Amino acid sequence: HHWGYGKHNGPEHWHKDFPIAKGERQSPVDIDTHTAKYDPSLKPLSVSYDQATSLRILNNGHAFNVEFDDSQDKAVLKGGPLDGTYRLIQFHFHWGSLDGQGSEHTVDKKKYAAELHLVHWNTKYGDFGKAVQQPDGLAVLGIFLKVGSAKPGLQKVVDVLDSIKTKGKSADFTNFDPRGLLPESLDYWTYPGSLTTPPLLECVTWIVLKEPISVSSEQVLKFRKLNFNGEGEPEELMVDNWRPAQPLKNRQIKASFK
Ligand SMILES: NS(=O)(=O)c1ccc(CCNC(=O)Nc2ccc(I)cc2)cc1
Ligand SMILES: [Zn+2]
Repeated sequence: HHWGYGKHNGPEHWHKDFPIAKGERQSPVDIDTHTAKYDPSLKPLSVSYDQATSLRILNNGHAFNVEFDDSQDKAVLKGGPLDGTYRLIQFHFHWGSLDGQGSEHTVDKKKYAAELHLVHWNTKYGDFGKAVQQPDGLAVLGIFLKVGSAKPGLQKVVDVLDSIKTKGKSADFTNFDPRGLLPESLDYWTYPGSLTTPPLLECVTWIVLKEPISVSSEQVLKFRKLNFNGEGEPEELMVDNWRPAQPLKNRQIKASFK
């Protein structure tokens, strides 16, 4: 009876196995755009993805992860609110059953169709498993998806999903360039938070870009053909794999922009 996104094992149940679910810095949150304050001390974000080495795509039963070689400093995130160098390890998405829901963060209570998470770990902690035990261990770059024009740089991901339909399936996924998933502007909001899935560790500096990317209805329909189940189990479509907004508590969301 493992955690998931059903009526019986969904986000309102997670606190029984993971009591940090009711903690002081949980994610996601609603971004109240009027309450977020410009922080002129933040720096421009530095997204350095030219040497990124993708390896594999995995259906883990919760989402799909595009994994990177993080055994050297290739694809890194620096600057903004961050001290030091964070290495890209994987990206994944959260999405809805309908275009009106699917994001984890919200903006003035608006839900987007989906949300991309580019996950990075602080190199001063040596490995990803040590980094998740630290309050500044991870930096997750969050990007909203809205339905409209196709995102050409997403299509290579869309086209491999038939090969990882079910939980535990993986496929080789080399030479994928994550620069093709970024919007034009790197204007962002930032706040201290958590992983949005169990184990819900409070180890994330969240960096959420203001500018959504556009994907087509056909691209997101292909996400919704994935399965939560394993092969040879009853088909359960992988949709609504999002955690709703959590209390802000004693936190301030800072804006990089006026
Ligand atoms: N949605 S999100 O961006 O906030 C997000 C959710 C979850 C994760 C992965 C968490 N995995 C983990 O804690 N690692 C781990 C490693 C080694 C051992 I031994 C045990 C556990 C990444 C990003
Ligand atoms: Zn995520």
